[PDB]
Amino acid sequence: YEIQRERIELGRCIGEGQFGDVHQGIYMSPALAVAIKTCKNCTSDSVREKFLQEALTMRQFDHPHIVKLIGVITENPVWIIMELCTLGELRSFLQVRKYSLDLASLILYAYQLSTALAYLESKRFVHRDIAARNVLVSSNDCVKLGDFGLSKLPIKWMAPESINFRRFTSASDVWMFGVCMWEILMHGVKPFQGVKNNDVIGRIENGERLPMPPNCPPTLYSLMTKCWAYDPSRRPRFTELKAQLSTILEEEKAQ
Ligand SMILES: CN1c2ccc(NCc3ccc(C(C)(C)C)cc3)cc2-c2c(cnn2C)S1(=O)=O
Repeated sequence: YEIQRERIELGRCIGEGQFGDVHQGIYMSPALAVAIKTCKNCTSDSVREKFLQEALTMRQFDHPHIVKLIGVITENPVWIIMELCTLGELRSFLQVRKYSLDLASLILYAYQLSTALAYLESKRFVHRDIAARNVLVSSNDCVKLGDFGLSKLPIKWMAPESINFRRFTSASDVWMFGVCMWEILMHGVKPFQGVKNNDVIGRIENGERLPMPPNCPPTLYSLMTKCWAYDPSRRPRFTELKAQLSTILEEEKAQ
């Protein structure tokens, strides 16, 4: 899915990914607003091969809650063309809308994300660059998984087996999603604020967990705590999370 460069009008810098700046632009095939990943060092084929890898691996992915890849330009400057999430990063969206988003919206986002994570697992996709993981906002009622920002290891988000042994499985992704859920219900507050990364594993191994967010339904906090089972085998699967989140969303909308 090689795009002709003259079909792309490169606009302003809107964020960053692991390899360089992300720009807004326009793609005429007309007037589709898109985001364009650029790559600082893609004159080197070693860098170029890594920059493009997931764009190729994820090319045929199509999920409402995952940023869609549109195309690539593999001549220097190498670019990846993808859908534009016009409302930016979910963390800042939640912060600026702290007193204006209903709890039902927060639960909707968690649910949407669970559907995306179940789908990726169904494609046997393993996402290894965990530091790059991010959630973007495409509309008031739609969030999407991405690997770049708009506007080091994430120890405070990681499963105990990942911190201790660098074991990474779907179960470790479930732990991290539990943390994501907590952040959403906290209007974008990061976990373990002010805590040294070094001291996180000690707290977990003392049985401590992130506390129930204000206004979070106890059923949803219960689900988060299951994601944070120390034993990865006792964590729920993404299928179960999706089912359970759907039930929780309905209940909140009925309040
Ligand atoms: C919510 N979590 C999460 C957020 C983002 C991602 N990114 C995977 C991805 C990589 C590349 C793209 C392209 C198409 C833009 C190139 C899209 C999505 C992953 C996750 C995640 C979590 C737990 N498991 N997984 C896979 S999370 O951190 O809770």
